[PDB]
Amino acid sequence: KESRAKKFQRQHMDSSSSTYCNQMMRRRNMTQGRCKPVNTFVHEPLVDVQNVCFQEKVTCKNGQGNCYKSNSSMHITDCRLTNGSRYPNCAYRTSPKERHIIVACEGSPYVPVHFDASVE
Amino acid sequence: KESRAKKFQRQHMDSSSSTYCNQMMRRRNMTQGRCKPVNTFVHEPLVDVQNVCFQEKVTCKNGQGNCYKSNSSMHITDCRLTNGSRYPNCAYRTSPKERHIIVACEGSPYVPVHFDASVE
Ligand code: NA
Repeated sequence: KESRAKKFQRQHMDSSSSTYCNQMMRRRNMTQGRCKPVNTFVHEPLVDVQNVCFQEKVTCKNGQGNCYKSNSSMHITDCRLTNGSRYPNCAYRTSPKERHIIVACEGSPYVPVHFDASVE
Repeated sequence: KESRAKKFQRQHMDSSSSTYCNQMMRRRNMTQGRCKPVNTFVHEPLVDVQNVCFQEKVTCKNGQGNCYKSNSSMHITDCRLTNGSRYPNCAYRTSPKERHIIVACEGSPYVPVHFDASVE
């Protein structure tokens, strides 16, 4: 009753991750008052990301503040607003990647406070 | 009232991926009667995976049938059962990766029917 092809779908396909940005940009309030054009989410334990503040210091994109690059590449997702989107209708392409992340850190305790960029 | 650090958490952290395999292995029935020890899920449009049947032919892992390797590397997730797990409680480590996928295809229409392996 279950075809080989359907069973391959059931066992190895999950294209639904495509829905992730639309869901999360909204849930996390980056579509209040404006559609945030780009955003990156990091899928790692908080602690691991926090530790980056004590890894390789580098120059922030704009030359301002103190930035740090992850020793390891990390799982992230880039969300990009579609060209067609107009507030209050915010749709996003979801792009999973493995990349080193660059964060800006400050304060006491010294912790991440901006996502600067990612890198191959 | 929202600290810069909390805002970074809200805008760029999502550590919840670590439970993906536990959820999906269950939802897709690979924890009925047994804990399936390993499994891979592909996060790409179905169509893009189907098109692999028309990309580079290669030898299947066990030398049997017709297998094909993706031109591009694709977003996937490997699930590995933990050594401690015992049916009916199946816990999995979730490992996102970018890899070329190798599928076996057959039939008319010619479509994927087994996940053979992945490759760097
Ligand atoms: Na699809």
